[PDB]
Amino acid sequence: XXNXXYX
Amino acid sequence: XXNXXYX
Ligand SMILES: *[C@H]1C[C@](C)(N)C(O)(O)[C@H](C)O1
Ligand SMILES: *[C@H]1C[C@](C)(N)C(O)(O)[C@H](C)O1
Ligand code: NA
Repeated sequence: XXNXXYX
Repeated sequence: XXNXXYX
């Protein structure tokens, strides 16, 4: 990944 | 805020 969130 | 990211 490498992105974040939170979903 | 409250959500995340990262942009
Ligand atoms: C990350 C933060 C959030 C968007 N507030 C959440 O709690 O709904 C999610 C489950 O985790
Ligand atoms: C959060 C993580 C990321 C999406 N990889 C980024 O480094 O581009 C952003 C600036 O911070
Ligand atoms: Na904030």
